Amino acid sequence: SGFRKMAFPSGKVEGCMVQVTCGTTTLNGLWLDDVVYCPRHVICTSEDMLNPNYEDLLIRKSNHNFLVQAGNVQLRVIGHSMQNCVLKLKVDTANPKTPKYKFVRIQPGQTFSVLACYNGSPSGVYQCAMRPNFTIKGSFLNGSCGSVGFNIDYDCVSFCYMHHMELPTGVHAGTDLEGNFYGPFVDRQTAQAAGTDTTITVNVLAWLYAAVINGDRWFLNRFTTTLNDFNLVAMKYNYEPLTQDHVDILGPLSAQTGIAVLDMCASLKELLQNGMNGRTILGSALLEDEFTPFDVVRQCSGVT
Amino acid sequence: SGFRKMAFPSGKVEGCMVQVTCGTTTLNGLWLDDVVYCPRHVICTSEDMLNPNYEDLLIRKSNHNFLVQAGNVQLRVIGHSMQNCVLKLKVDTANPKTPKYKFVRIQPGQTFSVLACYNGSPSGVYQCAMRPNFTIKGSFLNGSCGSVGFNIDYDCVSFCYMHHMELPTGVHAGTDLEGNFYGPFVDRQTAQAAGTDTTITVNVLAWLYAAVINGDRWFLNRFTTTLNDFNLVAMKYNYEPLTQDHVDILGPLSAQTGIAVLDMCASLKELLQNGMNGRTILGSALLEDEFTPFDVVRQCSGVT
Ligand SMILES: *CC(=O)N1CCN(S(=O)(=O)c2ccc(Cl)s2)CC1
Ligand SMILES: *CC(=O)N1CCN(S(=O)(=O)c2ccc(Cl)s2)CC1
Repeated sequence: SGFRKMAFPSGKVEGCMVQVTCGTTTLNGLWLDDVVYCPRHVICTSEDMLNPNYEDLLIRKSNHNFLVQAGNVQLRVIGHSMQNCVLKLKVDTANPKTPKYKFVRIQPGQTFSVLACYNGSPSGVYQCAMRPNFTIKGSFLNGSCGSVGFNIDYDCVSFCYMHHMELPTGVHAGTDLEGNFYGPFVDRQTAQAAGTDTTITVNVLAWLYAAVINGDRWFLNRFTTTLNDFNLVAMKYNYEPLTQDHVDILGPLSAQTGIAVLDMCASLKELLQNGMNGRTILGSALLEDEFTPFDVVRQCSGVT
Repeated sequence: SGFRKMAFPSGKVEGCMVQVTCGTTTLNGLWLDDVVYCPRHVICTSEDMLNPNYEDLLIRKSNHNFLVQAGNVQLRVIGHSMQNCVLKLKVDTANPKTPKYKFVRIQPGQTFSVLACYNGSPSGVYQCAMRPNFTIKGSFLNGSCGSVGFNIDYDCVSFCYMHHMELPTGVHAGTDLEGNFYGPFVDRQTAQAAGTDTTITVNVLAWLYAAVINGDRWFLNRFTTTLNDFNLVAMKYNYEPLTQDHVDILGPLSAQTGIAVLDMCASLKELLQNGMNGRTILGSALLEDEFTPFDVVRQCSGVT
């Protein structure tokens, strides 16, 4: 029993983190096989960052200008290329700790673990979600760029995020490992505002199921609703619309608890309209939306 | 910017987790040098657990009855001893992944990371605190016993907790790595109730400093207070008394923010008396108390 915001064990990702320096800029790289992936803004002088032309800046850079350090040992850069907003630094040594891995692009609402790094060195691990506005609410200081987000399926690390920047509002933006930003963001120091950070309804419902499984039941009520009725309430409270696809994904939690998804929708509806009245659910005073249905099943069943 | 509940990177601890089986009971062990540490209740039949005499049960156990598996490889047990509520299984092979380590006994209010394991395999990492009633609020299913809590100082893992049991109230109890329970708990299936789970005041104050550093400032007010005045309010709200020692520990956060500790005490006093009024601080609707002053300085300064 108990339900915690839980990150994947980070060891397989710790073994991939390196330091990348170009000129006076130091940040993190991800070493998989004989390629080091890092944000392309490693080539920018803070002056460059206001209106950088990355193809033009990159012309002034040679392999020997990219300093790649794995622990206290230098790696030899034998090639470099730009793919979207990341650099691929080809090195002469395959990472001997390379795990089984994939590059995936996640959808809003999907959760992942972040291994926050500085100078190629792991500092902490925490759980994030891709927000509906394609930001993440992270913990990233200068030096953390190139830190990565990931999921693990048994022994295969799916890399989904690389950290690139902080918006003036202190929320975070980055890329998949193909260098494509999530959302409309660009690696330039310019006016970039986030859209509405709506609540991930399906994740809230998952977490209410987690609460019932863990003995927190006070918010269960005598009501049901319909997707259309619920969605009117969701819209009013800046919750994501619930689709039949989300109902289908919650089916295993419905089955385990014997609470119909639309009944749990009606519980959530009353919580939105009535508030918590100073009560808590799984130690929270607000409705948690950074657990996916899959996360809840994982944690409630002890998958390794 | 941003402030997340952050665990230590788990890799150094992942390399220490093994499976221990005695009879039909499987749980986790910690392999450091040539010793495997595990909960002594691994020797109990669920029947035994109601009123176990561990010295008497242990007489019926030989080295060859303790099955220790590190990944898919069996370790040879060449000795066993009981220290308080843990078994030490001497094995013929030093763990080649043994990190620098210490065994520490923590005090209430201290935070640590837990690597939740099943069958010797890491499932997740999360951040906990030793509660003032010597429970922890964990996430532990059957099979998770022997999972450990830890802090890291650069390259040295301080092991502070091993998981042993869940109370009927779904909160958790365990031992230091010398096998001494935190608090009054015993490894027996009996009536064990937790005392008052008071709020860790010094940790709340640390987190309010974290909030100011991260731009969440709405709760700062025009007031100050005294330790004695504050403590009257703390007592009423089931907060731990604040001592001068806690004020001293908050000195670096005071200095960075220019907010006197007693002023931040007066802000906290108003939050207790007035509530949050539906507002949030660092994405929380309740006052977070599982960040130590040291955790806040670590995360706000990017230590690795
Ligand atoms: C995004 C990131 O982590 N970066 C590494 C640090 N650099 S920088 O140009 O060296 C600095 C800019 C602000 C400070 Cl403080 S250091 C930016 C990219
Ligand atoms: C505390 C722990 O993780 N343990 C391992 C599992 N055993 S057991 O006796 O095999 C079981 C008791 C309940 C279930 Cl379900 S399995 C208890 C100790």
